[PDB]
Amino acid sequence: SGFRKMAFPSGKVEGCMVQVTCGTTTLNGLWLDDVVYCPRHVICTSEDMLNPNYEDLLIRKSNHNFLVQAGNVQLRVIGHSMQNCVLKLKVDTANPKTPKYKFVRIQPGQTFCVLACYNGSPSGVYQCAMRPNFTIKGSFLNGSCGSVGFNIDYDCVSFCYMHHMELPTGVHAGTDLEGNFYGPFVDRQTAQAAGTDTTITVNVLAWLYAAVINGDRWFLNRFTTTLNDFNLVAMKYNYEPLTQDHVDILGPLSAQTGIAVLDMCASLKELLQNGMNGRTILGSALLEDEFTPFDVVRQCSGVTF
Amino acid sequence: SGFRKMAFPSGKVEGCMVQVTCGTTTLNGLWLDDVVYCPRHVICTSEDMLNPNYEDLLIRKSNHNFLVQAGNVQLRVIGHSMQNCVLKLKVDTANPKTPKYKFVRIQPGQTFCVLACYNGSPSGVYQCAMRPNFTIKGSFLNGSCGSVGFNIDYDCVSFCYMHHMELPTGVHAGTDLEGNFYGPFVDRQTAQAAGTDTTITVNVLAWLYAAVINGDRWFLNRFTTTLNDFNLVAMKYNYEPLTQDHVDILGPLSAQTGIAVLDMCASLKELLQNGMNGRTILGSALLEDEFTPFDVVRQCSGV
Ligand SMILES: *[C@@](O)(CO)[C@H](C[C@@H]1CCNC1=O)NC(=O)[C@@H](CC(C)C)NC(=O)c1cc2c(OC)cccc2[nH]1
Ligand SMILES: *[C@@](O)(CO)[C@H](C[C@@H]1CCNC1=O)NC(=O)[C@H](CC(C)C)NC(=O)c1cc2c(OC)cccc2[nH]1
Repeated sequence: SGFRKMAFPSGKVEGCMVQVTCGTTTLNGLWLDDVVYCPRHVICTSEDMLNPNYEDLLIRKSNHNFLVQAGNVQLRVIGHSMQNCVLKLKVDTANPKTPKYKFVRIQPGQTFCVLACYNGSPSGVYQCAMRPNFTIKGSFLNGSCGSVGFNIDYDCVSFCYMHHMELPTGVHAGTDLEGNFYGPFVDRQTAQAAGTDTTITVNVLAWLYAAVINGDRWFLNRFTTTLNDFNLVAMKYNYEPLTQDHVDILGPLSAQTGIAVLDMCASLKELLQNGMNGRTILGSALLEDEFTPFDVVRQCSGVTF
Repeated sequence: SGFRKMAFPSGKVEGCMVQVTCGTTTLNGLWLDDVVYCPRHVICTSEDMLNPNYEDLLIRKSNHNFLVQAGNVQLRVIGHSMQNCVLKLKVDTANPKTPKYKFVRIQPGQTFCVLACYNGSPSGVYQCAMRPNFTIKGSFLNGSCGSVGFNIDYDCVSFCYMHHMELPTGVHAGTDLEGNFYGPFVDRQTAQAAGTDTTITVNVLAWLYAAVINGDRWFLNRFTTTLNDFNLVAMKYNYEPLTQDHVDILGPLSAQTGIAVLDMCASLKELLQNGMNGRTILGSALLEDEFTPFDVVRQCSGV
């Protein structure tokens, strides 16, 4: 038993982190087979970052301008290209530690593990959630750009995030492994503000199911509700609306506990309208929204990879 | 900026996780060099676990009784010894993925990272703290015995915990890599209780410093307190006393924020007596104590 913020093992992603340096600008890159993926602003200097033209700056660069380093071993760049805000560099060596992988664009609320890297050297690992406003409440310092977020399924590593920005409010923003930003942010040295955040309803419900599984079920009521009526009420409390995919992934926890998705919704809808009246769930009076139904299943069922 | 429960990368440890099987009992083992470490209750049957005479049960075992599997390969046990509750299995092959490692006994309040494994396969990683009562609030299911906790310094892995037991309260207990249990627990199949837990004060103060570094300052105040007067209130609320060493370890965080330790203590004392109202610190409604000054300094340096 026990419920904690659990991250996937990072062994597979560690062997793919490399250091990409252009001039004096250095960040982390992802070495998959014979291609290294990294943020494109590495070709930028301190001043160009203010207002850059990446297409203009890239034409002035050649393969020999890029320094790719695995440890202290250089990987000669034999080709370069730009896809959105991500830069792709072909190297002369196929990563012998390349795992079965895939590129995926996660959804708001979905969780992933972040491998904090600095100078191509992994330093820490932690789990985080893609907030409804397309930001992540992570932990990043200078030199963390290029750090990737991932999910481990079976033996495939599904890369879904590459770090780029830290907003003024302390949150962070990035793109997928195809250079496409999450949210309306841009890779420029500018103070950008994200939209108002909301509570991830699907995750709060998965937390409730985690409680019901652990004998804590006082919050269950004899009420039910429609998916539409619940979503309209949930928005009045800063709770993200539920989707078809949300109801589906809540199935396993629904069958295991025997409580229908729409029954738990009415139970959560009551917790929002009347409060908690003291008391707590899983020992905490604060509703947690950064545990997906999978995180509840994986951690309560010991799923390995 | 930002603060998050961060664990060390588990790559160097994943290459050492194997599966040990004896009869109908299976658990995880740690393969370092030509040796494999695992809990000794793997040699026990469902009946022996109730009251195991491990010395007796061990001598009645042979090398071929232990099935050590490393992925799709089986390791040949050419020897077996016992060091307290840890069973040392010698094999014919040396683990090439064996990193530079050391065996250390963690202290209460210190933190380490746990690599949860089931059947010799890593399932997840998280950071946890050795509670003052020598338990840990981890996440372990059946087949988790053999999982190890560790800290990494440069490229040297410091092993300090091997999982064994889940108390009836839902907490977890285990031993260091020398087989010595943390706390007054024994590896028998009995319901065991731990001593009354206390809060790691120095970790709470460090976590408050992390909150201030990240823009949270509502709990601060103008008052200041003496070390003794703070400890009097801390002990009253079941908080570990703050030592002059603890004050020194907090120095770097006090300089970065400009808030003196005894000034932070005044805030904590007020939080203990008045509560947190409906407010939160770093997204939490409870005073966190599973972050050491080092863990805070690592994430908040330069911010
Ligand atoms: C990468 O290391 C760049 O390689 C960092 C990541 C941040 C450093 C501290 N913590 C981080 O998460 N990214 C940057 O330094 C750039 C990214 C651009 C060039 C794509 N800048 C910012 O993140 C940035 C810029 C501003 C700003 O404009 C001056 C105002 C407020 C915040 C801010 N953040
Ligand atoms: C190992 O996986 C066994 O190989 C297992 C892991 C824990 C149980 C589920 N979660 C865990 O973290 N450990 C045990 O089952 C140990 C075995 C001992 C060391 C031989 N025992 C317990 O966890 C245990 C026994 C009892 C008990 O008695 C009977 C009464 C109440 C709780 C309890 N836990």
